[PDB]
Amino acid sequence: LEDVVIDRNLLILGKILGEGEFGSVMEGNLKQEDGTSLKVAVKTMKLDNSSQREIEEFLSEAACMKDFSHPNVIRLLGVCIEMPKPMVILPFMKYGDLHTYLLYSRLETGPKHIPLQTLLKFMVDIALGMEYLSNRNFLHRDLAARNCMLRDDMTVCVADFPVKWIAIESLADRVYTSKSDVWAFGVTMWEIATRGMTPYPGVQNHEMYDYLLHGHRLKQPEDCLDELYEIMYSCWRTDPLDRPTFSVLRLQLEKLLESLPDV
Amino acid sequence: NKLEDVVIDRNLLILGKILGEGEFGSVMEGNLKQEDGTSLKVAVKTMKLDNIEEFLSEAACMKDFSHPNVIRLLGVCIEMIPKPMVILPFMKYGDLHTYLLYSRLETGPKHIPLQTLLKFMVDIALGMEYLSNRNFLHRDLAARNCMLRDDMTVCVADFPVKWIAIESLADRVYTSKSDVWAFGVTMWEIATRGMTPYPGVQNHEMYDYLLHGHRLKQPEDCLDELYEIMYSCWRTDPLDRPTFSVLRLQLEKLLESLPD
Ligand SMILES: CN(C)Cc1cccc(-c2c(-c3cnn(C)c3)oc3ncnc(Oc4ccc(NC(=O)c5cn(C)n(-c6ccc(F)cc6)c5=O)cc4)c23)c1
Ligand SMILES: CN(C)Cc1cccc(-c2c(-c3cnn(C)c3)oc3ncnc(Oc4ccc(NC(=O)c5cn(C)n(-c6ccc(F)cc6)c5=O)cc4)c23)c1
Repeated sequence: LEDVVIDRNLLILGKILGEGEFGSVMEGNLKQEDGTSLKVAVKTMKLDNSSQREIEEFLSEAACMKDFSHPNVIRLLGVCIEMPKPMVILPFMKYGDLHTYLLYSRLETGPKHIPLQTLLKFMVDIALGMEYLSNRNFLHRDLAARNCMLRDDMTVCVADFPVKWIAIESLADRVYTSKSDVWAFGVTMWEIATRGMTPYPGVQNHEMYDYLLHGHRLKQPEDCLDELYEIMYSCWRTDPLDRPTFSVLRLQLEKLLESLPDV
Repeated sequence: NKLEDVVIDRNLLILGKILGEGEFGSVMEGNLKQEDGTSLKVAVKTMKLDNIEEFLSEAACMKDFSHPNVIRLLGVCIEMIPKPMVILPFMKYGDLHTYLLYSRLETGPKHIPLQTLLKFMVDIALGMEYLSNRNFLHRDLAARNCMLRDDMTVCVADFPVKWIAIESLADRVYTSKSDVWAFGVTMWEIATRGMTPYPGVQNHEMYDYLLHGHRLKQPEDCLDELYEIMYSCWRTDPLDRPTFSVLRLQLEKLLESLPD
């Protein structure tokens, strides 16, 4: 390990961009190899320090996360050790998460009304990032629009900072395969096609399993294309193996998006 | 002493399944046997109070209301260990907030035209005008607390820091001008068809966000004059805010000024 470690001195921690319970995310400046300072985000992570199963998996996840390279996967820039607390350094993205962005578009003073085409490109991007991740047998386990970042070029990159995003096979059985990510991708798709509606309006959290096991699914949004909804519906098939892979979904959406005219 | 005039004997009521549940109280469907032998579908909210006279006097004055845009009180039951329960007519079309979300789905109710959305607002103002003229304080105004009568008119009912006026955040002060503020937010909920107030702004950020002069932002395809009305509800000084009677007439002009 430690090929992903940056000397603490190199990191200036600013204000908190959001506080959770097992971690906080702050803005920061990283002094790079070439003298320049990059704007970074820094997630302070609280591990179970009674053992090392959290720590040793922590460095080890970042270990191969560093070796990732994909425009639709957020880049790990490194980790810091402060004494003890670990913290993960990613490039800052002024455009924030996609979920918040979808809500902002609904405001006259916010970004322009997102055309259907851009929404599709949003989902193409996420699928590209997921295809890369699954073709390396990497399981995300928190896919949602709140976990998708907007790079400065307005492309989307997958990240990982929720019962309504969890696949029915994962709620009763404790399991998570790539097909489970695919299910969350369907909800993420629906979260995007609705421009930020909470999944399953009128259904409570504790009723999710009963709702899903009786065979009910997320509902076609008011003006969602029929082809687009059948793609997202295939993500929720009762049996994990009957669902498509991210590679297959990525090309369905690419084909659907190119069927539409421009902007 | 007119408690009785409001109370309904327990044996006239049959409790069904849950419509919704809260820690303070849960709501169940019900059948109420009436004066004329017919049974009416009712909602039944059960209230738990630590060891009531107050409760039994709210229902008293609350029964004395009659506005078509206010939900009506049919009676009260007391079941035994006190277990008070409040009986209101059942409305199959549910709450306005959930209904707004349903409009956005193909299978749910058709896309609500701006004029109908305006009527939803007009209806709520009519119910607030009635209640404020009686010098009642709602204190929980929000699209979730508005019911859809079977005639698709809206009534005001009473089952949230983003619906609380800035003067009521600082103090525990609350006046009808505070409800005017929540009505503005409710107007915004309806204009947005169920969005959560202040996207990207956190519950704890709110008082600071409001104290710096920021307000809920104009929805994308919402009329400039409709937004002027809901903005006036958010003025820093409660006295500069309009009354529910003024708001009610503002909305009515806007609706009539629009084509049909
Ligand atoms: C929702 N909003 C309102 C609140 C909010 C809350 C928090 C941050 C941001 C935010 C903003 C931002 C705020 N306002 N605005 C206008 C923009 O900008 C940003 N730019 C970049 N990142 C940001 O937050 C992130 C922090 C961490 C990660 N982390 C990952 O993706 C990981 C993948 N892995 C494998 N690991 C890992 C896990 C275990 C290990 F051991 C090792 C690595 C990871 O840690 C991703 C994003 C932000 C916004
Ligand atoms: C998302 N969904 C599930 C949310 C939801 C949740 C629960 C019920 C309903 C629901 C449904 C319905 C349709 N579909 N589904 C699926 C459900 O239909 C309904 N019809 C009628 N009411 C309903 O809920 C109400 C119950 C009580 C009151 N209460 C009042 O209005 C009071 C005014 N006052 C002064 N007092 C008071 C206060 C103190 C006192 F001491 C005395 C009196 C009051 O108690 C208002 C509404 C429903 C919808």
